[PDB]
Amino acid sequence: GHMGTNRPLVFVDLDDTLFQTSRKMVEGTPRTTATLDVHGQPNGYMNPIQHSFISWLLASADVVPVTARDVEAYSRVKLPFTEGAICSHGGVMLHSDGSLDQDWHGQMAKSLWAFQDRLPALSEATLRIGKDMGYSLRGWVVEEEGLRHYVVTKQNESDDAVLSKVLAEVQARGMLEGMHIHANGNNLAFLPKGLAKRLAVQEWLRRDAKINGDRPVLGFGDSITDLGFMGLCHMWATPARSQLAKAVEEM
Amino acid sequence: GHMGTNRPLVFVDLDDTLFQTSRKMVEGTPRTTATLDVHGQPNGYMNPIQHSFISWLLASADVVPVTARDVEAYSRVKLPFTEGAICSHGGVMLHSDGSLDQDWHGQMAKSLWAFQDRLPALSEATLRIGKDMGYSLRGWVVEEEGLRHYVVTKQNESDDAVLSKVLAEVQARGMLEGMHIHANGNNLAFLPKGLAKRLAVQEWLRRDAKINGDRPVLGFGDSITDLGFMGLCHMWATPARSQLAKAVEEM
Ligand code: NI
Ligand code: NI
Ligand code: NI
Repeated sequence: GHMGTNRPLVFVDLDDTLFQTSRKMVEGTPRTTATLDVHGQPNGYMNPIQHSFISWLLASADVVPVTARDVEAYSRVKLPFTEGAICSHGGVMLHSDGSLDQDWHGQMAKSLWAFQDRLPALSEATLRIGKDMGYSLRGWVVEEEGLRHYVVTKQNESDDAVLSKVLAEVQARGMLEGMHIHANGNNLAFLPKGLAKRLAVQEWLRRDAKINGDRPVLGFGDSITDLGFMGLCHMWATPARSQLAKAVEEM
Repeated sequence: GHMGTNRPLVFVDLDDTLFQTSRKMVEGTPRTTATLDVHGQPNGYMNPIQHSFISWLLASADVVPVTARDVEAYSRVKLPFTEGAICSHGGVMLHSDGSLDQDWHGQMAKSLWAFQDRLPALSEATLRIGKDMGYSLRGWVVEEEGLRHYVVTKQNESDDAVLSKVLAEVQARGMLEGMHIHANGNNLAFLPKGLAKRLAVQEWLRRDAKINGDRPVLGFGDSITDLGFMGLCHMWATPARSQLAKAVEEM
C-alpha cells in the first residue's frame, strides 16, 4: 500500500552540477549568486537554465545535497535546501535544521579512526612531493570537529594536468593502499575506504524506507566518482557537458 | 526576460525506460498495464516505482515521448501524454491531439525518398541471410501512410546474440552505407541517415524556443542510441540497469 510521501527523493551533487565558478562560464553571461567565498563575497553562480532548474526541482521533489564540501563550505551555499544534507564526501549527515547527525558521526568515527594520523601525513607528503616536481600546490585535511575525513590538493598553475602526474607517482610509491581517489578539474582527493557519498546515500535510503517505503529515487552528479551514489538511485542524471558525460561520449 | 512556461521540457523514451514487457520483470511482482498488444491485451507494464515516477513527471513538467514505435504502436501506449509525441525513430511528430505534423512529414519525405526501394529490399535480404544462418527471424519495414521509415528485425530463438551476428555480416557485405543502426535487446534496426530521434528533438526545441524561450530540457532514455537526442538536453538521465548504464559501468 502507500505510506508517507509519493514524491521522488532526489540526491544532487553541488559544484559543477547546480552551479560553478566564474572561470567556468562564458564572460558576461547572466548569473545568480549560488555560493560565497570565505570572505563573504560571491564566488559561485547559476546561469539562467540552472536557477530555473533548481527552483523547479526544489518545488517538485525532496532534494538532498550530496557534496564534497565540508560543513562550513556547505553553509556558504545560498540555496534554500530544506531536507538536510550529506557533506564531506559522505562523512557528514546534517538534519534539516543543519544540526549534525550524531549516529552517522559515530559510525564514521569508527570507520576513520585508523586513518587519523595517516591523513595529515599524506597531505604533507603530497604537498612536498608536489614541490619536488616543481609544482605550486595547495592542500589540507578536510575535517569536522574531532574527526579528520579526507585529503584534498589543488594546483595554482592553471593546469589541471599537474594533478594527474602526482596521482601517478603517489600511486607508484604505494601511498594509497586502502583508499580511493577523486579527480575532477582542479581537485585531487584521497579518501579512506569507509568514506564515500555512496555509503551515506545508502544509509539515507535505509532510513527513508521506514518512513516513506519505496519511492522513486533520482541522482544528479557531474563527476565519474558520483556514479557511486548515483548507482543506488532508480534513475541517474548528469549535465550534458560534465566530466561523466564527456567520458560517455568517448565510449 | 521570461516568456511562456518556466517548467522543464522532458523528452522520454518509452520501452525499457517507462515500462517493459512481462519477461523483463521478476515473476509475480506488482504491475500496472502500460501497453496493449495488437489484439488489445496487456503486454507492457510498470512496476510500482515506474508508475509513481511517470505520474509525478507528467504532473510536474511538459513530457514528450521520443519513441521507435510507429504511430499505431504508440497509440497502444496507455499513458496520458498531453503534449504530442515523436514517433518512428524521429520520423513522425504528432500534435497533442494525435494528428500528424504535416511540416515534419514533408521534411522527412524529402530526406527519405532515396531509400524507399532500398528499405523493403534490405529487410528481405536480412531475413533471407538470417535463414541462411539457420536463424528463425522476423522483420518488416516500419512505415507511415505513403512513406517508409526504417527496417526492423527480431529473433524468435530467445537469444539476442543472434542479431549481433547478422549485424556483423550485413556490415561486411556493405549493405549499411549511408545508414546507422540500433541494437538493444531483441531489436535490430537499420535507419537511413536523415532518420534520427536527435533530428526530431532538435526541430522540437527550435519550435519550442519561439514560444517559451530557453527553458530546462531533460532527456530520459535507456539505449546507447538514445544518447543522440539526450545530448541535446541540458541534463540527461537513464534507468540504473539500462543498456546505457551497463555500458557506463564497464567504462
Ligand atoms: Ni560536482
Ligand atoms: Ni527504449
Ligand atoms: Ni501506487
